[PDB]
Amino acid sequence: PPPLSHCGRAAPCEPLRYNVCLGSVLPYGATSTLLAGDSDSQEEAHGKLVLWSGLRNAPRCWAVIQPLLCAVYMPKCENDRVELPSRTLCQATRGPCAIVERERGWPDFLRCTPDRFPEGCTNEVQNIKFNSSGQCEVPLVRTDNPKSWYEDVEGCGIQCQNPLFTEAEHQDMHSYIAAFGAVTGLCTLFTLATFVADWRNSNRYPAVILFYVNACFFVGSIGWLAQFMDGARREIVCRADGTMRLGEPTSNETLSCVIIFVIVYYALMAGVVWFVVLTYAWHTSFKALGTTYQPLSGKTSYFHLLTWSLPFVLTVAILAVAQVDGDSVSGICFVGYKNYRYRAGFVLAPIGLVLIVGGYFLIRGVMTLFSIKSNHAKALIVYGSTTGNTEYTAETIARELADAGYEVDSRDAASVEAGGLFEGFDLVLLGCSTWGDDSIELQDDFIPLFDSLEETGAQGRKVACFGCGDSSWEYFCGAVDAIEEKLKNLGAEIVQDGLRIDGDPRAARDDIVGWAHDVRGAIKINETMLRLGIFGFLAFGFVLITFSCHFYDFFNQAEWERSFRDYVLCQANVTIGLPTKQPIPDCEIKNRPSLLVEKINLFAMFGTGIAMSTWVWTKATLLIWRRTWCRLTGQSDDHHHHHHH
Amino acid sequence: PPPLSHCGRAAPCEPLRYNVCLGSVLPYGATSTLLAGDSDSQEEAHGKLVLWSGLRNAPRCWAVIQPLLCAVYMPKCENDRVELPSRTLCQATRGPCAIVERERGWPDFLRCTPDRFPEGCTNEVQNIKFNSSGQCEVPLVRTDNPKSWYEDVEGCGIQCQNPLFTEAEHQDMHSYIAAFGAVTGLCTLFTLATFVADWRNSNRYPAVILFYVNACFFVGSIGWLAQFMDGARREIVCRADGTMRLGEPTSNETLSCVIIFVIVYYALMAGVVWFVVLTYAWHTSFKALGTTYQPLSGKTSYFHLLTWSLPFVLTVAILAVAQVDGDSVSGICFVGYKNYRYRAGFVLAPIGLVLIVGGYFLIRGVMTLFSIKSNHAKALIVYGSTTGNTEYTAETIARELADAGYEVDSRDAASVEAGGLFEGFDLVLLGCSTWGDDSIELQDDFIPLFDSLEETGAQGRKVACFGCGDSSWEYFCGAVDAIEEKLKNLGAEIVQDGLRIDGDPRAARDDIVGWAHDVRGAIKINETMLRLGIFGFLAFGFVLITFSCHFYDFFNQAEWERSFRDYVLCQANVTIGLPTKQPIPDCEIKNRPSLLVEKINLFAMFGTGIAMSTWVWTKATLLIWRRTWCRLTGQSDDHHH
Ligand SMILES: CN(C(=O)c1ccc([N+](=O)[O-])cc1C(F)(F)F)C1CCN(c2nnc(-c3ccnn3C)c3ccccc23)CC1
Ligand SMILES: CN(C(=O)c1ccc([N+](=O)[O-])cc1C(F)(F)F)C1CCN(c2nnc(-c3ccnn3C)c3ccccc23)CC1
Ligand SMILES: Cc1cc2nc3c(=O)[nH]c(=O)nc-3n(C[C@H](O)[C@H](O)[C@H](O)COP(=O)(O)O)c2cc1C
Ligand SMILES: Cc1cc2nc3c(=O)[nH]c(=O)nc-3n(C[C@H](O)[C@H](O)[C@H](O)COP(=O)(O)O)c2cc1C
Repeated sequence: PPPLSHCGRAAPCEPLRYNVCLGSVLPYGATSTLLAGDSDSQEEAHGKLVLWSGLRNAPRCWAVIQPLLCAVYMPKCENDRVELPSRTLCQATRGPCAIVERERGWPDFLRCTPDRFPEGCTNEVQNIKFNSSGQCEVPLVRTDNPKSWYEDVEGCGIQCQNPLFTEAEHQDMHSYIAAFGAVTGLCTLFTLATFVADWRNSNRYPAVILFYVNACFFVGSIGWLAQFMDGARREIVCRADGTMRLGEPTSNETLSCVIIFVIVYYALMAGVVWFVVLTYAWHTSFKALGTTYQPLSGKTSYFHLLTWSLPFVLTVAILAVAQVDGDSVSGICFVGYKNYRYRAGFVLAPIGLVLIVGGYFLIRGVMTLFSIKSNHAKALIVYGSTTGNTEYTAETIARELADAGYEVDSRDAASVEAGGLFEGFDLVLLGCSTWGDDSIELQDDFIPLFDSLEETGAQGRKVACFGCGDSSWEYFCGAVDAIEEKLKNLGAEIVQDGLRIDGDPRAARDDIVGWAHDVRGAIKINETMLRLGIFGFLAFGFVLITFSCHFYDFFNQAEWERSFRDYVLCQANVTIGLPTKQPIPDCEIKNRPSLLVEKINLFAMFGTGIAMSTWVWTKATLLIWRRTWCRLTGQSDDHHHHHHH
Repeated sequence: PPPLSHCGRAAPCEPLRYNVCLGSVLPYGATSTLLAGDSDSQEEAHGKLVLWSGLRNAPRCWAVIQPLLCAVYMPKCENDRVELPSRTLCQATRGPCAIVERERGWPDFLRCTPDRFPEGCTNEVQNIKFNSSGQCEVPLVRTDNPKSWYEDVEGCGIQCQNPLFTEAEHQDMHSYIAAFGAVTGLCTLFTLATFVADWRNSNRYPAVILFYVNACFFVGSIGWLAQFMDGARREIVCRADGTMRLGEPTSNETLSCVIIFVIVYYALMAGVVWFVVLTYAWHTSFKALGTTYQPLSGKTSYFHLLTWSLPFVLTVAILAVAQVDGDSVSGICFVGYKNYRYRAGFVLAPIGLVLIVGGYFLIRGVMTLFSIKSNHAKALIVYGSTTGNTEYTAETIARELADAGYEVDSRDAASVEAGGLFEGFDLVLLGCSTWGDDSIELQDDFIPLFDSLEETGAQGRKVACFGCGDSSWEYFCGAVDAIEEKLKNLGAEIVQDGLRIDGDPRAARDDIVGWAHDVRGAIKINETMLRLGIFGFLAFGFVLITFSCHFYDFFNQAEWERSFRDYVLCQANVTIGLPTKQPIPDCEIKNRPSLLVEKINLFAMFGTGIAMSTWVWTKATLLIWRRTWCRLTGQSDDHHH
């Protein structure tokens, strides 16, 4: 067909000084510099192409901009007429070459004007094959998937390995996760094993909480350790093409990322909710005996309801807003690595709420603990002393109890009536020296009390004895033996082994102080519940450190994301306008996340699991597996244990 | 020949109003009352002869005084001359008629004066035969033998049958001696037979004392039972003539009395000396229990020296002073029946001496009973307690064992190492409470000990278990069951069934005290030493009763001997010359020996032998006569090989 008048412009033809345009040979021999507005000569047109060739980086732009640049700077001129490039050739660059309008801006002669670029014209460059493809820079990787391209740079995608941290820092962090993960995995596994080895007896509701607390940290450990199997880490953190996994759940990608996300986050949130249960349980167990509250042993349908539903609602909500992001250095998929606000919302806020609710019950339980001890602070000290040594011991014991918060009433046996003497005291300390040359004779003033000791109200009373004697005599502190014996026959609860002073009690003052310290120590305020309280405050400590680390990351990640963008886009090269002074990359990370804070975070996190596994580190546990061995050997034959077997 | 002038006196002859003198006819018809100084007429002379005829009793005197009294009161007067009695007729009465000079005294005309009774004259009464011999009253008997004559009554002797006791009382006493004698004879014979039946093992010197103690009461029984042989009693208690045997040995009399005396008295004194040996042996043996030291070892020789020589010296001394007296009611010859002082000297005094010496060693032995012993008992109490109930039980058991003399070491199972833990204890008491909801689980602190219980040294150890539990739980004190099952499988000796407390031990304190008491009991002690001590005090009791009875007889026989003399001399009558002055005979016993005291004496004597024969009344004796029948039949514990 003959050429159209509007698909050509009148221009004086000049012979081509260059027989090649951006690596491809030209079929014609005459050109024009009329289409190029910035160029007047072929030498200048060639010079501009060397500046435009800076777009090799971002290849899906480079592939479409090569034909357009050859159709404008080096076009076909034949019989004093230059061919115009079609509108379709110009419009094909607008999209993938957005970076041009974003950085420099399309010049007057390269904007798709119907005057400069007419509709339905033969391009001539359509016949010419441009085999040049381009390449992506070191922090980016070529990806075909459009859902993996990084911002403006179409054709390239952000690599899987986090570019803010070196390979040395990756190896260092993975070694740290392997160490804590394995210890936490093993310790919790031992605790879950001993509980199921005594499952029918260990289901008692005050301690069964520590079983589920360990169960969460056990499942959590599996999520963090999954990355160490051969090749798993890249199946969890890298996409099929090779770019890092962002905004999961995402289409046409394996579940490996969301599976590990659920295991880590759900076990994290189920664990912190079981913490609030532990703090609540210790708090309410006191008022079960003290005032009116009744045992909570049977709230299986209420604690399991809230501990397993709240993490479920949160995990489903994260998958819905699809903010599950993968990370090579942490080796797991978690909520809010790309966008810090989601990590703050679904992690920092729930951990903050469990600290104020859980912290409230620790305060309440302690206030209950201290009010009960003040209601059990009356103590009677009755002493029988001739030369004043037991009197001195009684008075020494009295100040130690008083310094500890008791209301001490010290009385001489010579001035007391036996009838209902011990009525109204939480503790009764009876002191008497030993006399009698051939035998055991009590100090004279204590005989009337000792003979009518049945009328004192010793039955069920918490008592302890003391007394002064001399090893130089036969039957050392025989009176202490006799009083302990009559009190024990009347039904009194002997708190500790009688304090028997040899010689002068002043030269044994700290022994008296030491005994009086231990005698209050033996005054139990639920031994079974006390341990539940240490573990409550212990867990709170580690949860508070975890919250602090997430707060640091929340308060600074806005700057690190900006620093991430500025570094990758600068490393992408693609500097079209002019060439830099040296080929040097001239690119830095102004600020990045702190790996220390993350190690402190994992220490507090995994550390809770290790600390809670020590709940079953008692003598009772040794007997649990003893039964398991003894009656695994006793069950090696037929049937099992019996009444006389 | 013509009659001599000095064999006759001038007197007026008067015809005889009485033709008979003391039962004999007179050849002459004229008499005189000149020779009789107390008589003036024939009626008065006849009257005096009736008073002199009171001497029919004491016939030795009556036979010789009849001719003299007829020659003085009714003499021959012929041609105004009365015949004088010869000196020989008068001198013949002086001796056998001593009673006359002892009671009234010979009158002036009956003393042998050469003036009143000249030498060599025809008596005339020499031709006259006096057939009258006289008599001996009921407690006396006529005896030819001079030695048997009793006191002043020559011609009579005290009968064999004791006149103070009736025939009914003799039969009653002989029946009592026959009963005890036979039982004591049989019982001791069985005991002597059993020691001989197994003489090698029973010849141990703490026990063989009881063999010789029985040997004495056996020989003694033979002496008391010998009287029951047909007519043996009268050969032992009566002399050949028929009078009771007094102050023997006596000439021309059988040994039957001294033979029975030796058998009874020697066996009595050998027995009471063997008692002092028994009291000494227990005293020294019980003292030497804390060591191997054997105290009696060389004393064996010295015991036989003392026990067999002292009775011999005494028996010989009694035969020397010859105070062996026979008695019909006791039926045996013994020392001091006639004279109480010899019975007191040779019986009461030695029995008194054996009581103070023998009593001393019984006291010394009870002093050893309450003295500190060299050997004490060691006991270990290991307890496993969570709420302190088994700890309380352990301490309650401890204080009870300690009150009994044990050295109790009470330890908590939580603070002990199982390795050689029971080493050095006589008794080990393990205590443990039961725990576990579905099964039997021991108190937590006892598990380490229970699992390494093989290393404690329980093999052959005497053990007993205890523990607290609650019936409200399925397996009541299952830990007590498990511990005594493992101890029994290791070879420990379970002393008693485990003390299993239901609920609070404080409300069952005396049950714990009671169990602890019974645990000590099942520990075997020296039953032979114990038993020797009981037989020592048993024998002392009976010896003390025997002494009491001999003391009664000693303190009163002086009166009974006086009563014996007064009654016998009364029954027989003498009356030398008295019109008796209207009297009442009233001849009776004022006081006699008590037969009750004698029965109490024999009961305590024979009773000692019966009590000491019980020494061989044990289960071992049944086995001794078991082996004896088999060994003599030839066969062993089945058939001989
Ligand atoms: C997110 N991020 C980035 O580098 C990052 C990635 C992509 C973009 N972007 O724009 O595409 C931006 C960024 C930036 F701006 F740098 F944040 C860091 C990754 C590493 N790191 C960790 N964070 N949490 C945990 C941890 C503790 C307890 N539980 N968990 C889950 C953790 C555990 C171990 C080791 C490290 C951890 C800190 C944040
Ligand atoms: C002696 N006498 C006379 O009657 C007696 C005889 C003669 C004259 N006299 O003057 O010629 C005086 C008296 C008189 F004065 F009455 F005593 C009694 C005889 C009987 N009797 C006994 N005596 N001992 C024992 C006995 C106990 C333990 N061992 N034995 C040896 C004994 C045992 C059984 C039964 C009786 C016994 C008491 C004394
Ligand atoms: C007569 C006498 C008997 C004594 N008996 C004993 C005794 O059996 N055991 C003992 O340990 N001390 C015994 N002692 C020592 C006293 O117990 C000792 O001096 C004590 O410190 C007195 O204390 P007091 O002032 O309370 O009476 C005895 C002292 C005396 C002088
Ligand atoms: C969990 C439990 C289990 C028990 N099991 C038993 C048992 O099997 N048999 C038994 O007789 N008592 C059983 N008891 C009761 C104790 O044996 C009882 O209270 C005892 O007095 C404890 O004594 P202690 O102070 O020596 O430990 C059990 C008590 C508890 C609380």
